[PDB]
Amino acid sequence: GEAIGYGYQVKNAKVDNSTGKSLTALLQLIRNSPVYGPDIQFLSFTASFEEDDTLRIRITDANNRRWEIPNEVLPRPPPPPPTTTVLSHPHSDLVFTLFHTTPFGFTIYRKSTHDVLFDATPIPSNPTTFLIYKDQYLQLSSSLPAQQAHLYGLGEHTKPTFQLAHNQILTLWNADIASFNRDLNLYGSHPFYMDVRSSPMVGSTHGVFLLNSNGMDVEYTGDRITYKVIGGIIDLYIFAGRTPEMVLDQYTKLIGRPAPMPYWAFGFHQCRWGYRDVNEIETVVDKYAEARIPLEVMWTDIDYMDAFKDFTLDPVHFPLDKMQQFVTKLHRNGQRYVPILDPGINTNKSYGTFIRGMQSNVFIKRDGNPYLGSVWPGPVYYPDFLDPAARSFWVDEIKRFRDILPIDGIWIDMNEASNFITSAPTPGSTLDNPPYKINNSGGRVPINSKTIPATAMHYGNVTEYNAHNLYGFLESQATREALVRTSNERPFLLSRSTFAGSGKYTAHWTGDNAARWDDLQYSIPTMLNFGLFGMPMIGADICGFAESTTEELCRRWIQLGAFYPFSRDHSARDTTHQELYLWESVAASARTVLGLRYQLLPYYYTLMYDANLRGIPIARPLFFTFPDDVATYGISSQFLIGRGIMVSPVLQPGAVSVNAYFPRGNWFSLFNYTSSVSVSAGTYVSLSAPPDHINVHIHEGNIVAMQGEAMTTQAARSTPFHLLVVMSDHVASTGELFLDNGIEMDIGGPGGKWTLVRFFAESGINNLTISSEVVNRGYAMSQRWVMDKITILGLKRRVRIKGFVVSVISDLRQLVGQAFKLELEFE
Ligand SMILES: C[C@H]1O[C@H](O[C@H]2[C@H](O)[C@@H](O)[C@@H](O[C@H]3[C@H](O)[C@@H](O)[C@@H](O[C@H]4[C@H](O)[C@@H](O)[C@@H](O)O[C@@H]4CO)O[C@@H]3CO)O[C@@H]2CO)[C@H](O)[C@@H](O)[C@@H]1N[C@H]1C=C(CO)[C@@H](O)[C@H](O)[C@H]1O
Ligand SMILES: *[C@@H]1O[C@H](CO)[C@@H](O[C@@H]2O[C@H](CO)[C@@H](O)[C@H](O)[C@H]2NC(C)=O)[C@H](O[C@@H]2O[C@@H](C)[C@@H](O)[C@@H](O)[C@@H]2O)[C@H]1NC(C)=O
Ligand SMILES: *[C@@H]1O[C@H](CO)[C@@H](O[C@@H]2O[C@H](CO)[C@@H](O)[C@H](O)[C@H]2NC(C)=O)[C@H](O[C@@H]2O[C@@H](C)[C@@H](O)[C@@H](O)[C@@H]2O)[C@H]1NC(C)=O
Repeated sequence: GEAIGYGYQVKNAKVDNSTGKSLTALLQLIRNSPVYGPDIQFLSFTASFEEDDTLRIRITDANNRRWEIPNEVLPRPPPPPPTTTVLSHPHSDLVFTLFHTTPFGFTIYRKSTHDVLFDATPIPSNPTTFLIYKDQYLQLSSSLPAQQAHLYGLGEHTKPTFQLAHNQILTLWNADIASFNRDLNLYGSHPFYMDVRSSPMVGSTHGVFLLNSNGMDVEYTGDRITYKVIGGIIDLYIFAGRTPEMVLDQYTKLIGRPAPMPYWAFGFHQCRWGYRDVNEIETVVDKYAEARIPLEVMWTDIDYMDAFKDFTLDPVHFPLDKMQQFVTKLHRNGQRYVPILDPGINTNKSYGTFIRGMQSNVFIKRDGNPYLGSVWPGPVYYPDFLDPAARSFWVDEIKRFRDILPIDGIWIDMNEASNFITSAPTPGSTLDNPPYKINNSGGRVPINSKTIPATAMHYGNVTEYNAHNLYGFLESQATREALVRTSNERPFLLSRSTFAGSGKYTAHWTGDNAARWDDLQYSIPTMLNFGLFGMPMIGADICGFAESTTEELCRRWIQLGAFYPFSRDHSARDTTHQELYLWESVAASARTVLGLRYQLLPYYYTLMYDANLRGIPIARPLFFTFPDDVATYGISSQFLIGRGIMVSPVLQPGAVSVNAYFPRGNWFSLFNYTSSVSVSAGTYVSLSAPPDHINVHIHEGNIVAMQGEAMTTQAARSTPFHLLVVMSDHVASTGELFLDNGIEMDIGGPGGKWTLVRFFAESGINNLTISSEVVNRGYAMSQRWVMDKITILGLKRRVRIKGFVVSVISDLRQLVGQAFKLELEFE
């Protein structure tokens, strides 16, 4: 009945000289244990500053290379070449200390406040606190200040709170498990957390990322967090912050900046599993138009395929000629089309894709032969997306399909990879039967369950055991590559399975949620989480994927979902239909809220630009704007779009009001500028929320450029700009507008076919000035964009050109590309 492990001692350690300081230590195992398998006797330990704001701690086997995420998959700077050894840099707020105890320890603290960020000092009689390092069990633990540390992240899991609750285990093992299930490991793995400290120095935030693709359990008990990882190495990154936005900037610098999205992807999307034929999807499109509900993109689920085979069309229900006609008509109406692809290729002798796949040997193998799964068409082989040959095959299959049927984007699903059967384990393999069982599906379920077995092999003799969590991520890279090679437009793809870095390639949606009030709320923490994960294009299936929706739930869901960065109504086939036009109350709400969303299109687009530039999420937690307000840390039912717009949805059946938190200051309803909330300090306010209404407020100190409502994003972009200026007594109001053609591949690139406008507004005693600065005037000028109206909120006196009131300045006819300074006088 042994102890789990006995820990390590420092045998030597030095800080290098004359270079960007790094520390190298050699660690020797104290004593062996049989628990969880063979202990690595010698460890190479390094701490180094890859940037002034980013500390990297890398623990490897001193005597053997171990699995690491390939640099080609996630490119990053290479590794560097009692008694304590201390590492610190003059311009870094991070200080690293190696404790030569028995067993050894290490900490990282803030120079500026002495707050301990990460504390891996062992409690010597408590092996659960030790660094343990076995071939299939790595243990790394940090103490935390229970009440000061507020943690977020470690996806993908459905949770009723955004801030991680104390006393839980979060399992990371990509699995086809429905997101309507709380707690369970879902489709993606993001071993990142944000840690917002309420003191010392309120709002002081850092990030912690373990760059490891193996299955893991992360145990969080409030005063401790422990990683239990079944392979690979410890490659840990600490991001200094100190604001939450800085942390995401630092994190996305490492894992990849969010891919831009095309302008059209912010329009409304409609999909259903079960659409019967071309006539039905044409009918859906028509009825959206007839209801005057904006619809941008029509999607087809696996119904369109011939017997669920990728790259085919059902000759009876979705014939090529009628589908070609249908897509052409979409395109003539300013609309777009996105079909689904699964990764498994049906083992069918008449099937061209299968033939070319076999000819190029593109499939993942087990025991020397292609691994046989079961998915929608039955038997399948899975392309090895780690194999360059398979990626070329994928590009080719997509090019062939695109040649016959125009598409505007791709939805990649089932890519955990999902398998409908579980294969028998390889006798004697500790990969198929690992010594430590992670909490797969909340029941310590074997990792091979409903996926590709761990003993399957990939390109370069890589085991599925090691590469499993990378599959969806790899398919996303290959698919974005295929789209970029077959069209010069900025591509759009949506992926189910993801890993840290996936945001550089793809949007994500929350997966198989349910038509439940619980899931309506769950969409908010998941939306916020994916922003932290560097995947700002996130949304949930509006009205619920699984189970039949109700009129009321669907009405409250479109109200909320109209503000997701990715807004799509999708549903399972064994449920009632849930297109937005089916109920009048839903249709009316849809027009109102999609109306406002569409007016906000230039704003969403600008946020998408900021996200690609800095990693800052489009939909962000309140504490991103108000990190000094501790009350916002625990909020899980409100969120911001950009800096100053707050969405506060009703999330309860039968409710006609919502208790919503308002940070200090003046907030104005975007649906009625006369309606406002003014609070001298942050507090809950019981907002009226009639059946047809959702609360959406803008804070003082912000300026938002809007365009008009329209049925398509193209038509919306042809309308005048109206500037909404919300004055603050305390600060000048500012805002930003990024403009390009909506589809440029290199957003904000040196070609300069874009413009960036900054808006400013400041009150004097007797006057008010509103002005803009323009980058690349000639370009914006060439696009004829006109700002015709400015609405001024936040003041108690009316204003004119040479309780709160609203002032509107009309008929300006101002070119957006020409900087202006507008001077106003108080009445
Ligand atoms: C459409 C959908 O179909 C598959 O998923 C189904 C699944 O086959 C159903 O059996 C059902 O599974 C639930 C199960 O009923 C529920 O009890 C729960 O099981 C828990 C269990 O409760 C708990 O005790 C513990 O044991 O863990 C279990 C889970 O591990 O949860 C199950 C699901 O995890 O519902 C799901 C979801 O409907 C298939 O696997 C899905 O991928 C598939 N969805 C895909 C397919 C599409 C068609 O192309 C798309 O339309 C869709 O967007 C895409 O996500
Ligand atoms: C190989 O491709 C065939 C042609 O697409 C598949 O047959 C088709 O399956 C449909 C059910 O999804 C069925 O409605 C079609 O009538 C049928 N077409 C023909 C020409 O037979 C075939 O699918 C298998 O066979 C059918 C009869 C069903 O039993 C499916 O469940 C089977 O998977 C494909 N073969 C395989 C092994 O997938
Ligand atoms: C926008 O919000 C305003 C603030 O609640 C509404 O004004 C209010 O209207 C009430 C009558 O419905 C009235 O008792 C309140 O005193 C009044 N409050 C203020 C500050 O004016 C406004 O409601 C009206 O809109 C239409 C329906 C007309 O009745 C106008 O006279 C009001 O401005 C809200 N606007 C809309 C369009 O709902």
